[PDB]
Amino acid sequence: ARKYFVAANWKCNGTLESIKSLTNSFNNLDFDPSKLDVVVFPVSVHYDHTRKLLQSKFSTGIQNVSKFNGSCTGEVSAEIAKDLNIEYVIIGHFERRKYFHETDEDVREKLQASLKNNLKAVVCFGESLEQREQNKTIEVITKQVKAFVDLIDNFDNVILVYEPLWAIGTGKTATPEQAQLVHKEIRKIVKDTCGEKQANQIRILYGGSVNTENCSSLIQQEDIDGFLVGNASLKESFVDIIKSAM
Amino acid sequence: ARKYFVAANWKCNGTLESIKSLTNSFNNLDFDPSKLDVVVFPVSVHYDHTRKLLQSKFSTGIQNVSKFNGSCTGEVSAEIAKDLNIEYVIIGHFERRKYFHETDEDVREKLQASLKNNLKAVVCFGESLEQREQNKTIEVITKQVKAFVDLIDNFDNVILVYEPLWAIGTGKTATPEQAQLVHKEIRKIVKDTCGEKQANQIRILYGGSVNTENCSSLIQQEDIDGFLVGNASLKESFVDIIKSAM
Repeated sequence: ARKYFVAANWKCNGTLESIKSLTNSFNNLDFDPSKLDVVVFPVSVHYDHTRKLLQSKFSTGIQNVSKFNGSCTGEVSAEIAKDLNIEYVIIGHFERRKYFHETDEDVREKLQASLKNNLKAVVCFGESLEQREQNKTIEVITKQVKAFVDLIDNFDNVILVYEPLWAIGTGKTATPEQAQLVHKEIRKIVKDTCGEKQANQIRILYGGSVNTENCSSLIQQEDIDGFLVGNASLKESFVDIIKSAM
Repeated sequence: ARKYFVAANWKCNGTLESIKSLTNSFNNLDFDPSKLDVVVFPVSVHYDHTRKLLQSKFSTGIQNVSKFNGSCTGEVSAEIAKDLNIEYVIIGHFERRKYFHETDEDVREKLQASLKNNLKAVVCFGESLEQREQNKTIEVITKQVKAFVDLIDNFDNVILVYEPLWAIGTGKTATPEQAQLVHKEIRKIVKDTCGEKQANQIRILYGGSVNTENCSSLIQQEDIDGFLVGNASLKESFVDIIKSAM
C-alpha cells in the first residue's frame, strides 16, 4: 500500500566532478518513480548542478529551511525553496539540533513554513546514547514527534525519520528489532493523534549507518518504509540500497 | 592606489524573476572592473543563477563558510567553494555572531580555512548600541580585529567591514564622522600589527544602512574604501551607490 522512500544525504561532501560521476551511476539504475520515491539532498550550493545531472525519476531537496521575521538568519527560506521548485526539505536533523541548538519548537515552526509553502518535509528525530542507556528512548521520541505531527495534513507529503544519534555517521546501526519497536510506537503516536488511515499512509524511515549489508533486514520490518542514508549514499553502491526497496 | 569595493548582500531574499530583473539593471551599468571591485553575495541556492546572470565585471561570493571536524555542520566548506570557483566569502557577519554564537576564534578559523583554499574574505565586525552608549566602541572593535588580522597575507584579498550593529537593517546609518573615526583606528591596528604598507593597501568598508542619499558623503572620507550594502542592494538604484565609488 504505502510507497517506499529512499534518500541520499550528501553532508558537507562533493565536488563538481564527483557529483557528475555519482549521479551518472545513479542514473544507470532503472526504477519506476511512480512506485518508489528516491530523493537526493545535496549541499545547498550543489543543488542546481545536482538537479541538472539527475534524471527526472530522482526527486531532490535541500538540507534545511528557516523558521517563518525580517531578521535574516542566513538560512534558505521556504518561499525561496518553493520559487526554485525545490520539492523536499529536511527538518530536525542531528547537526541542526547539536550545533545550532535547534529545538522541538523550531522544528514545528519549520514544518509550518514548509507546509505553508507547499514543500514536502522529511522530519528527523532520535535519542542519544545516554538516553538509550537510561531506558528513555520512547519518552524522547514521543516528545519529539508530538512537537509537530498534528500539523500534518497530507500524509504523503511529510516523512518521518527515526535516526538514533548513536547510529548516525558512526557505523553503529540499530538492529531491525530495535528500529521496528520504535517505528511501531511512532506509528501508534500518529494513529492516536491523526487517525488510523493517516498513520497507515505516512512513511517512517530509519536512518543511522544504513548500508548495502544491513538494508534488506531493516526494510523487511513492517513499520520501516525506507531510509535516510548518509555515508553510504556517497558511493555508487547506493544503487543496491535503492534496490532493497524495489 | 587603493581600489574601491562595493558589495551587495541579498539577505534571505530574491526570486528567480526578481534576480533576473535586478541583475539586468546592474549589467546596464558600465564600469571598469580593473579600477573598481563590485561583488554580489546572493542566498546560497541562488548563487548559480545569479552568477550566470551577472556579467563578468561583477564578482560573486557566498555569505558564509564553515570552519575546517568530521561532523558536518551543514555549512558550505571552503573546499567546496573553491571547487565551485566562488571568489569571495563573508565572514563574521552579524547574523552568525547573533543567531549562531559565532565567536572571534571561529572568525579566525574561518579566515584560516578560506585563505588555505584561495578564497578572498570579507570580514565583518562592529559594536552594539549598548557598547557604544557605554563608550566601549574602540575597545570592542580592537578585540574583534586583532582576533584575525595577523593572518592576513595578501592585503588585496582580505577586506574589512565595519558595521555597527545598530546601523544594520535599521535605517539608522552612522554619520561620516562616526565611521571615519573608527576606520582610522582600524587602519592603525593594521599598520601596527601588519605593517604600514599593508595598512595603506587593505580596504576597509563601512556597512549599516548605506543608501543612495548617504553613500557619497561616506566614501569621501579618507579611510572608508567602499561599502557592504544590504537593503539598498535589492533595488535597481544600487547602481547609483556603485557610481559614488567610480
